[PDB]
Order: sequence, then structure tokens, then C-alpha cells
Amino acid sequence: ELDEQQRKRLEAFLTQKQKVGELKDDDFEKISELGAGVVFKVSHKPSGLVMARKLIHLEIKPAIRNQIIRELQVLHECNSPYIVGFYGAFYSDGEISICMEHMDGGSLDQVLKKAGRIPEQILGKVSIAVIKGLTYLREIMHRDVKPSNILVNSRGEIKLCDFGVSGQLIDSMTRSYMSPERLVQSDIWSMGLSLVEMAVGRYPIPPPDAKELELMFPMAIFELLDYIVNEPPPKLPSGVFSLEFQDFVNKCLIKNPAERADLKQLMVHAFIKRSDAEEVDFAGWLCSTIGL
Ligand SMILES: CCNC(=O)C#Cc1ccc2c(c1)NC(=O)/C2=C(\Nc1ccc(CN(C)C)cc1)c1ccccc1
Ligand SMILES: [Ca+2]
Ligand SMILES: [Ca+2]
Ligand SMILES: [Ca+2]
Repeated sequence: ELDEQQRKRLEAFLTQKQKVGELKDDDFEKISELGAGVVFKVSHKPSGLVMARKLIHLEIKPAIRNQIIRELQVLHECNSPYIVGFYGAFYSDGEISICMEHMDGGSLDQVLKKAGRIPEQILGKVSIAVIKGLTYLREIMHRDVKPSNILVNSRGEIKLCDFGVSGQLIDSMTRSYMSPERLVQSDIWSMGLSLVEMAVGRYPIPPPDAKELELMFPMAIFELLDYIVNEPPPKLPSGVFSLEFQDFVNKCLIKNPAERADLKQLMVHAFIKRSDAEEVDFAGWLCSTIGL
């Protein structure tokens, strides 16, 4: 479902997008550098709009990059309040561009790094969008839900950015959020692994013993991937998070993908019903958290 706010914004996005024409390299002025995704906050000179320009260095033939572009045209169709807006994609001087909606809060990975750890009420709302994002995508499949893959903003929006719509792009160019069975329900797992990472403020594999957990409130890359498979999943610490929340992530982080909760089930899980109901000023927290 969409509100008459979420609908109005999508009309305001499209109309401001219909004004923007065919994207060319020369029509962009660099404002600043956002970070490695390398993404620039740009200004589309003729339209006067502000965008996020991802630039991928790729040594490939014409017939290759022309495919990549054709596959990214599919992102014009895919419009949702839980998916980051798309303006276009092209190739120029030895690099493919992807011109997209500028989310002035940056990634949850960034917000975590400055927040410390994210509050439950807040992670309530993050969970709701990430589900509706995945539920929109379903109603093509997704590629890996990280906190670096979730963008947020001062309006109070929470959107999935960078799912995989182009195969050859993935080809031509971490694995620590993958579900064991990948070594559809993998998406839910990652949301479970992520929410925990943000709730406690640290990557939860391996788990912190009572030494850190008491105070709060390294493994080599391939050594980890084993532990993920052969040992039990991470869980929120008890006593500091509500049990409704503890159950949610538990039902997400089940190793056996069948016994793991699906999208339809999570969407009506007590945690969601509680949060959706809650009246939380997300845009306050964020803006005050990261100083805007
Ligand atoms: C082809 C399919 N689509 C994609 O591949 C894509 C994408 C994409 C990727 C990143 C961004 C985006 C879109 N829009 C944005 O605003 C992004 C970022 N904004 C952003 C960062 C920091 C501050 C402020 N900081 C510095 C405090 C503000 C804003 C961002 C950039 C680098 C790393 C993390 C996030
Ligand atoms: Ca250029
Ligand atoms: Ca140029
Ligand atoms: Ca020129």
C-alpha cells in the first residue's frame, strides 16, 4: 500500500525526472565526494537537480557496456518508497555512471558509525521498510541486504539502494552477510544479521562474550564464513531489548531456511505490528544523531 504522501512524492519525483533529459557526462558539476559505494554529490547543470553519481571504472568493449545500460533501464520501471530513486545510467570516458536519488542522511552503515548503536524503536522502522522494499521487489530478486545498502534521509525515509538488476555489471567488477545455505530467504537472513549489527553496534560474528556485553550495556575473512555455517546464529542480548524484538531477529536468523520466517510472516510479526503502530520521530533522531 501507498499513502497520499508516498504517492504524492512519487508523482513529484517523476515530474522532476521527466524534466531531466538524456544524461551526458558533461552536464554534471561535482559538488562534493560522498564516499566509496566512488559516489559524488553532483549537480545536473541543465535541470539544476542534485544527484548521486556512482562511477565504476571498467575496461570493457562496446557490446558489453551497452548491455549493462540496457539492464539498468529496468530501474526506471521500479519505483517504490523503499527503493532509492533512479535518474539514469550511461558510459563515457572509461567509466559507467549511475545517476540516482541523493539521500542526505547517507547509509545506515555511516549512521551506525556515528550513532554508536541504533535504538530499538528506530530499528523498528528500518525493519518495516526493508520488508516493504523486499516485498515490493518480489511483487526480480535481490542481492544482499547490508547497512551500507540501506540509505536514509531528513524527510524520514528508509530505502534499499543497489540491488542487482544487471548481471554483466556484477560480472565485470564482501560475502559476510550471506546465509549459510548460500555457502530469497537469504535476504531475510541478512536483515536479521544487520538489525543485530546495528542494535548492538558491531558485526555480531563472532559473538561478544559477557566481558563486552556487560560493558557495552579478529577472525580472517574465510575463518568467519566457516563459523557462520558450523556454529549457531547471532542473537540480540536479552534484558536490554524487548522480547518481541528478540524473537523477530531470531525468526530471521534461523540457519535452516525452511524453518526461517518468510516475508509474509515477518510482515505480521508482533514486532512489526508494535512498531508500525508506534509514533516515532525518525527524522529527528537521525538529523540530531549525525548533525544536520
Ligand atoms: C545501479 C543501482 N544503484 C546503485 O548502485 C546505487 C547507488 C547509490 C549509492 C550511494 C548513494 C546513493 C545511491 N544516493 C546517495 O545519496 C548515496 C550516498 N549518500 C550520502 C553519503 C554521505 C552523506 C553525508 N556523510 C558524508 C556524512 C550524505 C549522502 C552514499 C554514498 C557513498 C556511500 C554511502 C552512501
Ligand atoms: Ca567526467
Ligand atoms: Ca566529459
Ligand atoms: Ca565535451
